[PDB]
Amino acid sequence: AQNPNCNIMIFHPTKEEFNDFDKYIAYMESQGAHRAGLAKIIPPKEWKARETYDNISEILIATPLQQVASGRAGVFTQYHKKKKAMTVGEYRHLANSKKYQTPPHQNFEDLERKYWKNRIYNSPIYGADISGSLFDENTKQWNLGHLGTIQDLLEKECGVVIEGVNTPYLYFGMWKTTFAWHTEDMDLYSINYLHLGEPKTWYVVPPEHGQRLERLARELFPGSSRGCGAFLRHKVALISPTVLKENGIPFNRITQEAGEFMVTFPYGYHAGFNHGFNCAEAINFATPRWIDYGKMASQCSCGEARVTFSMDAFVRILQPERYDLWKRGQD
Ligand SMILES: O=C(O)CNC(=O)C(=O)O
Ligand SMILES: [Mg+2]
Ligand code: NI
Ligand SMILES: [Zn+2]
Repeated sequence: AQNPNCNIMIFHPTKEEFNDFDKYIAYMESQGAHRAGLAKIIPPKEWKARETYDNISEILIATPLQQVASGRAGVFTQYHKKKKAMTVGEYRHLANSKKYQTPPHQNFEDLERKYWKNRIYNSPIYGADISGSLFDENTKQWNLGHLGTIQDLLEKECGVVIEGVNTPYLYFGMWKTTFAWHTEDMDLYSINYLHLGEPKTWYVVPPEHGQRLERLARELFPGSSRGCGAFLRHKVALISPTVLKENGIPFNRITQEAGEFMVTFPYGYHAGFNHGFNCAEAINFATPRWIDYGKMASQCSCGEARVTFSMDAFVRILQPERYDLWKRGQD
């Protein structure tokens, strides 16, 4: 078995290998990359997402989200308070202000220490989940707006034609902006490209050990656990690396820098934070190996998790028994 310790692997494809996306994901899995739950892909040196980022300040963040924490430093939840719209130029300026800017630090490890120590005492603002793309239409390789769709994958694998569409999302981050512990909708893959700015630190649990994280979470967030059998679908809970280590939960960490791709694999729980002002683009995708994960994916029926139009068909075809109760949660 390849990569039996479930280490995060880093790949350096050549320009020739960067042509066929599906084939390169399949190659990474042949080398056991999926066991970690997360892989890094450094693009060939000849590749570019677009010519420059000089012209992005007029993108609108219609609903910036202030991420307010409750709990203790290593075990907290966050809720998102809606703020007034602002442009990417206005957001960048806010991120760089004395109130919100990254503090002086030695290195990524020092900054990671400061994050886990101090996150709860601040409420950074996140421009998350903005439909759109920063890939130039002429970028032919690893263009996240031109991938094969999850609906066409399900159709190719299972023969059923379904409604729905699959498009990317932009995330504009600042120091301490945080993504809570989660897997993707229907335990899909995700791919994330860091277009510009400061780094993003990731934590990940190997898919084979996901249930260990869930059990810990039920112990640490006992009210939430009673409220919903899949409350991590709410995407609000954080647990620090120190707390994971104290409870024997297997995990790994890695920092993504501008120009790098990250791939999360089916049922790979992940969480993390941004180091300063940045812009990432991400999208869900599928492969034939996903289908079995989609059939077994947990679902939130309590009404909190509330997701996209396109998840309907996935639940309806892959999880017909669950569909009724889940749709009651959606309405
Ligand atoms: O970048 C973020 O805030 C969150 N991204 C992801 O969870 C992902 O790409 O799967
Ligand atoms: Mg603009
Ligand atoms: Ni994710
Ligand atoms: Zn729920």
